This record gives sequence, C-alpha cells and structure tokens, in this order.
Amino acid sequence: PSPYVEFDRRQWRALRMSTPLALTEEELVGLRGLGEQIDLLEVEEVYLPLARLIHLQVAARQRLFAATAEFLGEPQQNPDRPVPFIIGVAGSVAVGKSTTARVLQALLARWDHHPRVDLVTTDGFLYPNAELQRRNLMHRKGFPESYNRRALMRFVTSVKSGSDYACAPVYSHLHYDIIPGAEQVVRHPDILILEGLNVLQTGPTLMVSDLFDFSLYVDARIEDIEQWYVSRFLAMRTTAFADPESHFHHYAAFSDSQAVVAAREIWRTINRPNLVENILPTRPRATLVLRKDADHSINRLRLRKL
Amino acid sequence: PSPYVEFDRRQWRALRMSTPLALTEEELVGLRGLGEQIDLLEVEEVYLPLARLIHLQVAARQRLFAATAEFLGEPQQNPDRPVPFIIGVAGSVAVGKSTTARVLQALLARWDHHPRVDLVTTDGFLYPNAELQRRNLMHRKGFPESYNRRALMRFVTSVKSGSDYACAPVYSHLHYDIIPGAEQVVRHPDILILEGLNVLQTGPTLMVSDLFDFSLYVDARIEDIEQWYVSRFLAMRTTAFADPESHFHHYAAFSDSQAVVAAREIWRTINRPNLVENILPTRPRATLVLRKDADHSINRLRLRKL
Ligand SMILES: C[C@H](NC(=O)c1ccccc1Cl)c1nnc(SCCOc2ccc(F)cc2)n1C
Ligand SMILES: C[C@H](NC(=O)c1ccccc1Cl)c1nnc(SCCOc2ccc(F)cc2)n1C
Repeated sequence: PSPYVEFDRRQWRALRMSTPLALTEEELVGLRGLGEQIDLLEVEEVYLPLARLIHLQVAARQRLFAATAEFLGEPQQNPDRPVPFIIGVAGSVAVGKSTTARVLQALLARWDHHPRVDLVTTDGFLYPNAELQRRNLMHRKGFPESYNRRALMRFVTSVKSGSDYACAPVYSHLHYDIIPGAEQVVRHPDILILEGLNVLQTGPTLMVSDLFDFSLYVDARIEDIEQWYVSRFLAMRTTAFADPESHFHHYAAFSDSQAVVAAREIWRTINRPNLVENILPTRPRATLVLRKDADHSINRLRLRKL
Repeated sequence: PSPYVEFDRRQWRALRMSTPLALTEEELVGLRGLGEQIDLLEVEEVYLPLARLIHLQVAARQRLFAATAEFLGEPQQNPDRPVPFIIGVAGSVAVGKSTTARVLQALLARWDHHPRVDLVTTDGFLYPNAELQRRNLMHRKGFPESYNRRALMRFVTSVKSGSDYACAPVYSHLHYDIIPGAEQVVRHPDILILEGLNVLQTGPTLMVSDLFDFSLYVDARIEDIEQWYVSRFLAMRTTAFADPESHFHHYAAFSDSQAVVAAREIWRTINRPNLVENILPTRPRATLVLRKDADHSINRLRLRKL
C-alpha cells in the first residue's frame, strides 16, 4: 500500500474519461509555439486530462470558499472572492518544467471558472550576480542558498494574501543574471503557476510549498535528463551562445565533440549534484509526479490519493 | 496584506450563522465526560462553529474524491473511498491541545459524512526512556529528536495510504514512559486527528504535515502557558504525583513554594526553550491559529483565506 495512485502510459490510455473536452484548431497549433518537446499527442492524451483533474480541485476550492463565506455570514473581514489557487512545478534543470508549466497555463485558462492564469519562474528570485559573488555563491547558482528565499516567500505570501498586486523580479538566461529594474506584475490571478527547481524545498519555518494548493514534479531517469541537458547546451551554440552579449559567448566556438565534454562536466559538477541533494528529495512532496521517457513521453503518473 | 482572516471573541460570537447549530441533551452529557473543567459555553459558542467550518472541508474533499474517481472512469487502482481526512493539532505543552483535540473529535463525529473520527497523540511515538537513555536524550523529552520520526511517518503514511489497519504505540503520562506491548489501532477513520507538539515541524523531505488536510495551532501568551503549566504541576501533586510508584512521587510532598520553584525551573529550562525553538515557529504553518486568554478562553481566530 502507498499514498499514491499509479498509472503507467498503457493504463493512462485505457481512458473511461467521462468528458470529451474539445481541443479547437487554433489552440491545437497554438500549442505549438510553446514546446518542441511535446507532441500534440502528449497534449491531447496526457496534459489535457491532467488539467481537467486540476480543474476539479480549483473548482472545488472555489465552492469551498463560497460555502465558508456564506457560513460565516459574509463578514466584512473575509475576502469577496477566493484567493489565487497556486500550483508549484518542480524538477531538474533540463526536464521541461517551463514547457509543462506553459502547457498547463494554456489549458487551465480554458475554463470560465478560472480564465486568468499566471506563470512565474523562481529564476527571478536568484540573487543578482553581484550578490552571489559578495556571498561566494557563484559556484552554487541553482542551489537553495542561491535565491532570496525571503523575497520569494514575501511574494508568494503576498499573492496568497489576495493582494490586488504583487511583483517578482525577472531573470535573464542570455545575460545569466537578474535584469535590473525589470519586474513582472501579478494581479490576483485565478491560478498562479509557480515554477522553479526549488519550489518544493523544505525550510525550518514557513516555506513556499505551504502555500501550494497543488504541485507537480517533472521526473525522469537521471541519465535521461543528462542527455537532454547536453543537447540543449549544444543547441545554444547556435542560439543563445552565438549572441555576443551572452555570458557564455566563448562557448559558441566549441565543436560538437568539445561542447559535449564541457556540458557533461557542468552537469557532473554543478547540476547533477543540485538534483541529487536538493531537488530529488522534494519529489514525494508533490501532489502529482510525472515520469518521462528518454523521448519526453510521460510513461508514469503518480497522483496523491484524495 | 495578511493570509489570514481574523476574528476576535466578540466578532466571532456576533456572526450570523444562517443554519442554527445547537447541542443536544444528549451531546452535553458527553462533553462533560471529558469534562476537564471545560467551559460548555465556549464549546457551543466556538468549537461547534469551528467544527462546522472544518466539516465543510471534510465534505469538499469527499465530493472531490467522488468527482475525481468519476472523471477517471473508476479504475481499479483508485481507492473506492476517500482516504482519511487528517487534522493536526499543535501547540505548547500545557496549552490544551489535547482538550481541544478531544472536543473537536467529539463535535466532528456528529455528522453522517464522517462519524468515524479517531485521535492519536504523537506522545506514543516518543522513544522509551530505555532507548532515550542510550542516545543521551532524556534531558530533551519532547524535543524533535526525542521521537521516533521514521515510525511516526510510517504510521501517518499508512493511515493516509487509505490502509485498513495501522497501529501506534501508547505513552503513559502516569509512568513517564511508553507502555510496552500497548498499542492503539486505527482502521481507516473518516477523520484522524493527530495531536502533539511536533506535528507541524519541518523535515528535509516528506514530513507528517505533508499529509494533513487541515491543521490547528493552539496558542496563548508565553507567560500564560507557564502559569497553566505550573498550576498543572502543583495540581498533579494531589493526583498522578501521589502514587508511590510514579516516576515523580517525591514531588507530591513539596510545599506550594517548593513545587512552584521546581515547576518554574522545569519550564524555564526545558519547556519554554522547546516552545521558542521548535514549537512556536511551526505556528504560521497551520490553517487555523486559536489564541487563548489567561483564563483559558479563546480570544482570537486566524483562519487561512480560502
Ligand atoms: C550552473 C548553471 N545553472 C543555471 O544557469 C541555472 C540556475 C538556476 C535555474 C536554472 C538554470 Cl539553467 C548552469 N548550468 N549550465 C550552465 S551553461 C549556461 C546555460 O546552459 C544551459 C544548458 C542546458 C540547459 F538545459 C540550460 C542551460 N550554467 C551556467
Ligand atoms: C520535559 C518533560 N516533558 C514531557 O514529559 C512531555 C513530553 C512530550 C509531551 C508532553 C510532555 Cl508533558 C516534562 N515537562 N514537565 C515535566 S515534570 C513532570 C510532568 O508534569 C507535567 C506538569 C505540567 C504539564 F503541563 C505537563 C506535565 N516533565 C518531566
């Protein structure tokens, strides 16, 4: 016995799933602009059922708010509307948290119950490079201490407080740094998806996950994430690294053979460590673990028994 | 800018609760049974609405389970019933956690949605004074490491796994130790309350709070809890301390003056520090904070905005 209900891809395909849920032509090729590492199959066959499943929780949490308000007799101090339902997304660098996160925002915004759905990345809560350096933490970017955990708690707390506004800084992957003065504004969305390596990490007191209504962990065999890591790094040689303004411009010149050694090394000494010490252990804290194949196909879903 | 809805005693009484709630004849005879001097006005004026609030959430969870199970097409590997709804109850030693848990237990069971409510104290998961001696831990009974956490976790995991059967040890306050062979059994109650100092404390990975659906933190000013603590101690001279077998027999002969000194020193050195260091920081992790006045009456409810 286990606290999980477990499905594999076969079992997931045997769908007696009681609603069609009609994916229109527009969104079905608009769900292209955000991925490459998602078939339209995966969307139709997995992500769409998942988002239905989350809908039921968002909807239920909205009814509960109301039935509570009307029970308290709609007092002055109680808010008018439910607070933002907040979804955490966790997993290793290279696992596709951003993509999964972008697919969910896309799908979940489709119901009328919750049409406004924001997406925030904890990237923007890394300490600026000045700070990391002042703190001797450059070698540890991505590690828990590498973030302003307090600012991040203030932000999420402010959002779960039903604030009309709340903003988070913006990180730049091209410049490998926080963009100065740059800020995303969150405006009491219906649902906020919060994505980052760290979102399900533990703390001595309150932690961001205490404010999550639901959370996902994107999982894969560790060799398979390494394989995606490398390939993204070689591809960046063309894109991000090519740009002369990139912190890692000098990495563009490297040949396939050379960039692979460099990548396996950055993995081996930074990112694989972070994964093993700090990300993996948060795995069983998620409402839903999604394991992926070598080929980026969900082979296993683990859902918290209700 | 707060995540809490906040009532005081006045405000709470005054609320118009548009379904009348009243206790039968018949229900007040039993709440005199656990009648540790406990104010029945308060039971009716506070804990009973408090308990309806919580019923509303039990009921939401049950209906969500149904919705989820239906949307899935009732697959075999899904449980056919909601797994137990788990409620934590945390706070200092001497704060009334158990009395609070005991009343909630009793009040929550009146609904036909969840008549089967169980109550387990984390005390039974303390290490025997035997095993505690081996660790040099006797000076820290009721600090985090004084507990068998793997065991606590396995136990709460099994109940939450929707299991038919799960056993917990039993602690004796009379003998200051775990009663060997003694065990409490839980057979998948509709609702399990889990009472104890440590229930909302944080671990590095999956932790018991990760499995709670609601949690209460029973709170009061520090000086007041000392007062109740001391009183309790003196008051135990007459009772459990009198037995010439009980581990604290000797204390049943200290004069008021002597026993107050000893109690204050025991607080000042073990329990007040345990409160400041390990119990008090878990307070914001609770869905509901109930604060008490010097005279044991509730004067503040902070509930988490839904
Ligand atoms: C250790 C460092 N970590 C990060 O940049 C980072 C930190 C927090 C969150 C996300 C990231 Cl990607 C890093 N990891 N790989 C590199 S090479 C520069 C960026 O290259 C890649 C390569 C492959 C990826 F999947 C993502 C980024 N670097 C500088
Ligand atoms: C350090 C110890 N703490 C506990 O036994 C304990 C541990 C976990 C849960 C509850 C308790 Cl009371 C303790 N605290 N006070 C004492 S004196 C004997 C027990 O008497 C009391 C007095 C007052 C109380 F509120 C509770 C117990 N002792 C031995």
